[PDB]
Amino acid sequence: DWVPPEVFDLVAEDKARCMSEHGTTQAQIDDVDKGNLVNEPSITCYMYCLLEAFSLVDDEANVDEDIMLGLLPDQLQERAQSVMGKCLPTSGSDNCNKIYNLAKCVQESAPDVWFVI
Ligand SMILES: CC(=O)CCCCC/C=C\C(=O)O
Ligand SMILES: [Cl-]
Repeated sequence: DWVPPEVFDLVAEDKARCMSEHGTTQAQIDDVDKGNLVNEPSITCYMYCLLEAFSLVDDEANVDEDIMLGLLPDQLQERAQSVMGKCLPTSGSDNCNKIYNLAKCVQESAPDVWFVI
């Protein structure tokens, strides 16, 4: 669980662009999924890049919560909305680092569900 496999097809093109743009390796992504976050631009800008690709964030890494909730499964919307109370607004020294700070907040608040694609 829980991401439907269809989402991997849907993000494939943007994922390859984002990894190429930022020098991201799958190993870095697999490590964020296992809960290990580091402030490395190659992974933090990748997370911003992918989020942007789907209008989840804007040009200053403000999260669009309406879009985020509508995109999440109908079950998680409870948790989600609660974690956005704690973790939004995003904060940091640049768009990438604002997403690093977000990621570790959400990792921390919901390890059960936490995931990056
Ligand atoms: C890096 C990460 O997990 C966030 C990407 C979210 C993309 C979801 C896009 C479309 C959908 O879920 O239909
Ligand atoms: Cl700021």
